Order: sequence, then C-alpha cells, then structure tokens
Amino acid sequence: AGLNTAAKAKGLKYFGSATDNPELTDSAYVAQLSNTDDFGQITPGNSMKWDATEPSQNSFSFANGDAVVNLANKNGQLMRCHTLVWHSQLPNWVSSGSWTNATLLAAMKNHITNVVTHYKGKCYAWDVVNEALNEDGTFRNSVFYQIIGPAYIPIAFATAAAADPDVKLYYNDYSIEYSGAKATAAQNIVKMIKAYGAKIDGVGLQAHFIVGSTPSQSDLTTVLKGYTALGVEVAYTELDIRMQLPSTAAKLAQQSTDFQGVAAACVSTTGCVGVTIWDWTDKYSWVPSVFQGYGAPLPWDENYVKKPAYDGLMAGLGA
Ligand SMILES: *[C@@H]1O[C@H](CO)[C@@H](O[C@@H]2O[C@H](CO)[C@@H](O[C@@H]3O[C@H](CO[C@H]4O[C@H](CO)[C@@H](O)[C@H](O)[C@@H]4O)[C@@H](O)[C@H](O[C@H]4O[C@H](CO[C@H]5O[C@H](CO)[C@@H](O)[C@H](O)[C@@H]5O)[C@@H](O)[C@H](O)[C@@H]4O[C@H]4O[C@H](CO)[C@@H](O)[C@H](O)[C@@H]4O)[C@@H]3O)[C@H](O)[C@H]2NC(C)=O)[C@H](O)[C@H]1NC(C)=O
Ligand SMILES: O[C@@H]1[C@@H](O)[C@H](O[C@@H]2CO[C@H](O)[C@H](O)[C@H]2O)OC[C@H]1O
Repeated sequence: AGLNTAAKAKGLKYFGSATDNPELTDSAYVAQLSNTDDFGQITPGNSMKWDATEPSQNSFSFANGDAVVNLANKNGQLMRCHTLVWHSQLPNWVSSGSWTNATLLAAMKNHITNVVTHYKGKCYAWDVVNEALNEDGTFRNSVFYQIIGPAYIPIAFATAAAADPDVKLYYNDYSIEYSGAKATAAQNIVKMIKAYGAKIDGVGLQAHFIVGSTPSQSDLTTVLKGYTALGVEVAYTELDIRMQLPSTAAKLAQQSTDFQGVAAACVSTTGCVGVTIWDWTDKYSWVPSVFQGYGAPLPWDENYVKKPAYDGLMAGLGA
C-alpha cells in the first residue's frame, strides 16, 4: 500500500522521512508525513541538534524536538534522533570557547547526558557522532578532535549508552556508501569504539547521492554487507538524489533507477533495518540552497505530486 508497508513486507523495520518544525504548520504536508503506508519513521532535521537543544551552556531547550516526537507518537511512527556530537550547527559558546581537554569533555558529556536522558525511551536510534571523517578517511579537525583527540568518539558513545542503554547507537556519515578511503575509515570507527569497550550498534549511511552518479546496486550492497559483517546494523539515513537542473523526463527516469538501486541494496542486506529520505517533497529539500544548480532530489515534487522515483522506490522494495 506504500513505501513503509512495502519495506516491512521485506523485513525492514521502516521506510521513513526527515521533517522540520516550520513545515508542521503546512496541513497537506503533515497529512502525507502522517501517512503510515509511506512513512513508519521520522527524523527531526534540525530540532535535536546541539544549537537547538543547548543554545547556552547548561540551558536546555526541548520544545521543538518534543513536537516532532509527539507527532511520531500520535501517528505510530518510530523516531531516529539526530544528532549529539557534530562540528556543524554548534552554538557560539562551543565554537568560541577557550577550552582544555577537561572542560570541553565535561561540556560534551553534559550535553549528551542531558539530551539522551530527556529522550530516553523515545528514540529507536541516536546519531551519536556525525561526520567525524575527512573525505580521505582521516579524522575531521573539529573542535572536539583538536582538543580531546580520537577518544571523543568512543567517550561520546559510552556517555550515550550510560544515559539510555536501550536505544541503538549509530555513527552517521556521508560518502561511506561506496568503497573508498572514507568507507574504510568508517569501518575502522566501528572497530575503534569496540576496542575502547564502548557500544556501537549501527552505521548510518547518509546517501546524499547525485542523479547519474549514484553507486550501483551491487557496489551499495557490497558496502552494506562490509558493515553488517562487523556485527552492526545499517540504515540509509538521509537519502536524496540531487539532479543537475533543469529537470527533464530523462533525468527523472535516471533518478527513479538510482533510487530503485538504493532500496534494493537495503532489501538484499540482512541487517539493513530501513531507509529514511531527507524530507519527501522537493518543496522543502535542503539541496537547492547548498548545491549550486542542483535540485529536485526527492520522490514527490514541490506540489506534493509523486515523481517517477516513487515508483522506482516501490520497485526496489519489491512491491
Ligand atoms: C583527553 O582526556 C581523555 C580522558 O582522560 C583522554 O582519553 C584517553 O585517550 C586515549 C587516546 O588518546 C585513550 O587511549 C586509547 O585507549 C584504547 C583503549 O585501551 C584500553 O583497552 C585496550 C584493549 O583492551 C588495551 O589494549 C589498552 O592497554 C587499554 O586498556 C586503545 O584502544 C587505544 O589504542 C590505540 O591508540 C594507541 C595510541 O596511539 C597513538 O600513539 C601511538 C604510539 O605512540 C601512535 O602510533 C598512534 O598513531 C597514536 O598517535 C595505539 O598505541 C594503539 O595501538 C591503538 O592504535 C590503533 O587505534 C587507533 C584508533 O584508536 C588508530 O588511530 C591506530 O592507527 C591504531 O589502529 C588508545 O590507547 C584512553 O583510553 C583515553 N582515556 C580515557 C580515560 O578515556 C585523551 O587522551 C585526552 N586528550 C588529550 C589531547 O590530551
Ligand atoms: O535544514 C537543513 C538540514 O536539512 C541539514 O541537514 C544536515 C545535512 O548535512 C548533514 O548531512 C547532516 O547530517 C544533516 O543534519 O542541515 C542544515 C539545515 O539548514
């Protein structure tokens, strides 16, 4: 009957979508977000990030994150909670601080404990650390890495596990979905967290792909199995497939094939628990303001009408 029904029929836990608070006043938008045939899971696109939840040190703000949890709870949708430790969307007090290892570690641990305790029992998964890697697989030189060193990653996981032992703890990144230096380094993050004795349950593969430059079904499936071989689960967490504008029938058809391969790779991999698209309508896509000349990246257009990619997804889910 839809993407989520189709996904569950192949043993996925969900097919879902990100959203953001400003969109929840658009009633036609919210009615389709709340369509559990298509969406069995929601991610808050911004309201659980550090600048939203701890805008001043030790001053926590949960109203906007809680609004998304309440919508998911009313609908019967799962939550993915996103994201605890990330170099982007930090409030000023983190980025401008004069820190020692001790004081930044205490601030990072306090952030994690407070936010994970608030959301205890509400999240299927947390994106505990986001985007810790450079494209060459070396560690991204964020304030956390500069001041604390590599330990910040396992300490973040251990701190989340102490506050909520049940939630799945994910490492989330982009350009780790196909073989290369970064994917190898993401495997090594899994191994490093376990060598420290800390818990990691999942690898989140963002899947911000490009129409006509999407990895093949077989390349995606090799990489999914590469992570599940390590004793973690996997999910595609932020799937969108951006096209060089302007849109044409040919580009929409290529986009459908590209989406179909992503869904089919996850269905073909035991331990791929689901797919989340990074919102569902081109109207609200983050892409056009970030990627010059690119857009129309989602399975519904800016009028909430299905594009061919909706059918490509359904085919990849074996509907
Ligand atoms: C801020 O404060 C915090 C809190 O006090 C400081 O946290 C400490 O951070 C240490 C890392 O900086 C961290 O050490 C690691 O511990 C884990 C766990 O070790 C325990 O368990 C294992 C397994 O049972 C056991 O073998 C150990 O004896 C311990 O009981 C280890 O897995 C880590 O081991 C890796 O790193 C070391 C050190 O690597 C550096 O130095 C070497 C040689 O000098 C150099 O070659 C290397 O390139 C690095 O510069 C290696 O000797 C090991 O072989 C391991 O290396 C593998 O893994 C790395 C990734 O983790 C790869 O990058 C590497 O290529 C290789 O594949 C390591 O010992 C402490 O546990 C942690 N303490 C606490 C209480 O949390 C933090 O340092 C501090 N920050 C600053 C800037 O001051
Ligand atoms: O509204 C946008 C968000 O959609 C965007 O989401 C980011 C994209 O970059 C990373 O992939 C990250 O994991 C996501 O949270 O963040 C910027 C914001 O303006």
